[PDB]
Amino acid sequence: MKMLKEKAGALAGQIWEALNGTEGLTQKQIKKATKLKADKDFFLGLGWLLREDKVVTSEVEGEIFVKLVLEHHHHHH
Amino acid sequence: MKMLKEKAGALAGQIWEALNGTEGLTQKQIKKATKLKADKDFFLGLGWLLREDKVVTSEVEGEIFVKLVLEHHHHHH
Repeated sequence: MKMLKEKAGALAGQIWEALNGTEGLTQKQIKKATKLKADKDFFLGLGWLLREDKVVTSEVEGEIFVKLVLEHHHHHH
Repeated sequence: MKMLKEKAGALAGQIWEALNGTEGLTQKQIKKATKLKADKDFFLGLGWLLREDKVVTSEVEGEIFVKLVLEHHHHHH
């Protein structure tokens, strides 16, 4: 009994570590720094960063822009 | 105010409703029942179901299958 949750938790680690040491990256720069072959793995890992409130997500020019929670943001997009 | 986390939480209601009263549905069966145009949005809703463990995940023939965590009617594979 091996869940897709355990997978999503391993994805969460490497995505968090890509956003660790920087002030913020978009979907292309995150998958670049994580070595993610597909965006499919980005969505599961990112959702796990949202559950623990480690990151904040918003749209910039059609890209999913994500970064670690340092300060509050009203960027409604 | 309106973040990409906020729409992930919003979709989690209708993704759950597609699984409500069923033995579980696939990604396409839920996407049809919820009226989602892009599958990219489904992963953010499903990810919110995984964060609170209110569902169980599986894979049927290379496609995403998910069910509510309530009980186990395990017939066939």
